[PDB]
Amino acid sequence: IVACDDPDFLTSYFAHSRLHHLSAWKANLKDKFLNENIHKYTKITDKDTYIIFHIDFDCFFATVAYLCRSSSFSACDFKRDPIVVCHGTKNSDIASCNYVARSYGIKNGMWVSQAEKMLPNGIKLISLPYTFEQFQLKSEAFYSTLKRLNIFNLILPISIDEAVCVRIIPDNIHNTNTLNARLCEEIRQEIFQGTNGCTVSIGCSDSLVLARLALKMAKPNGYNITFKSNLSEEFWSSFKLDDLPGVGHSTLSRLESTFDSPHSLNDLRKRYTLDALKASVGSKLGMKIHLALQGQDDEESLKILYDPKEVLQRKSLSIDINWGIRFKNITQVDLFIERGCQYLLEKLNEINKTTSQITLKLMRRCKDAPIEPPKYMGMGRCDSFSRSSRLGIPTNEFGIIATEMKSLYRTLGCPPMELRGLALQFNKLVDVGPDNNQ
DNA sequence: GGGGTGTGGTAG
DNA sequence: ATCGCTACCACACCCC
Ligand SMILES: Nc1ccn([C@@H]2O[C@H](COP(=O)(O)OP(=O)(O)OP(=O)(O)O)[C@@H](O)[C@H]2O)c(=O)n1
Ligand SMILES: [Ca+2]
Ligand SMILES: [Ca+2]
Repeated sequence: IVACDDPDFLTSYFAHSRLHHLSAWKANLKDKFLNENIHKYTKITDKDTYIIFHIDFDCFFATVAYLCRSSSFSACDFKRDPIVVCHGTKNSDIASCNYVARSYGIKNGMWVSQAEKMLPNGIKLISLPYTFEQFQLKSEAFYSTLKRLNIFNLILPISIDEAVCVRIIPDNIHNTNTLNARLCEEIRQEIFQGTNGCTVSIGCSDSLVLARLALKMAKPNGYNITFKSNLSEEFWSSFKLDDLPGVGHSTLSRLESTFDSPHSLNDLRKRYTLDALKASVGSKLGMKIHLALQGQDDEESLKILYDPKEVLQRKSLSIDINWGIRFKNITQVDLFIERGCQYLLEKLNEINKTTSQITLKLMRRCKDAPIEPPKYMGMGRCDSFSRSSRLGIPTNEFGIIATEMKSLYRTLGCPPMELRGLALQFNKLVDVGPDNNQ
């Protein structure tokens, strides 16, 4: 057991945190794309007509954890048992659940306690541990397979288990659904063989947004080809409002209040007006949704195709720790901040950059919230506070950055015992060139 | 027109 | 028990 005032805390927390792993994996995939394309002119141009193959592992962690499960779980049956991946037994996040579990209403991100209550009597939830290294190994096989097939002009990493793959179609060639179905089946089979049993689904379209929706439609373990010319009421009727990219719970709530609780993208499509949309959810998001309901990408989303180097370049660096934060005094807080600064500066030096601006963000227990919340070591209900500072001279000096971070904490006034979370951010990064003469 | 801040949301 | 991360866009409200 490692407490937050123990020097090993950051290492142990990050070693256990699937959300840390996900961000670290995504960051590494981005750096790798940039390094492998340092000299290639890697970008779709306006001259190209393209097809999007949006490819994603089905129940990634659950699939891999099951395939690599220990002897204690040998008799577990992936097609018949409800399976989740999590650390704990009660207020522990379900990071992944298989589709048997989803058939009972279980969803990623539920707590185990919640998920158990959805099972009929006699049916047992199987909980598998995380297998972080094997998650990474399976992803390696995935990305290696995509490259080996030599059918994509551009392979864009989205995450450990997801990529957007672009095929340019010369319009001396005649693309067909049959050719695209063959490609989907090739991809699916080769990844199945290369991952030793993981399944991917695939959405295939002529827009990013349609490929994403097609992917949702294809799951589990299938593919869906829906081009703009194929659109129909049957298609839009199949989606919830938050299936749209950019629509989370808060945008969901807003659209439901504004448009009389639409229950499908078809409902929304028939009811909205661009102007009422913008008023509900904002100008840019409103325009994005409008275009999405036409099967069309917005300018911002298209940047990944036309300048992936820029989109995938990292522009800030941070850590967030909002679990296990229980400090008795300001000395221990300050030492934790210093440990976080050290960790961040290692990351900053690995990419050979300096920072010109930093931010400290904290979570403070709400005045009326229990000191020990429902989730063990959780942040519980908090108020958030943030403050930033320009450094003037770009720097990677620990002395300067750590002192300023600790000062930022001081200015926010949070008593150490009330602290429940901390985020440390380098907001602006500056390249380090060969010329460092003042 | 240019600049800034803290906050909020979504992704994956 | 249990590991509630992190990047980046968008916005509302300030300055000139
Ligand atoms: N609340 C959540 C939701 C997602 N995940 C993780 O985020 C990654 C991507 O999840 P996603 O693709 O959205 O879901 P899958 O579990 O792969 O299921 P599916 O794609 O078939 O819907 C997976 O490693 C998953 O474990 C998580 O840790 N916490
Ligand atoms: Ca997935
Ligand atoms: Ca994914």
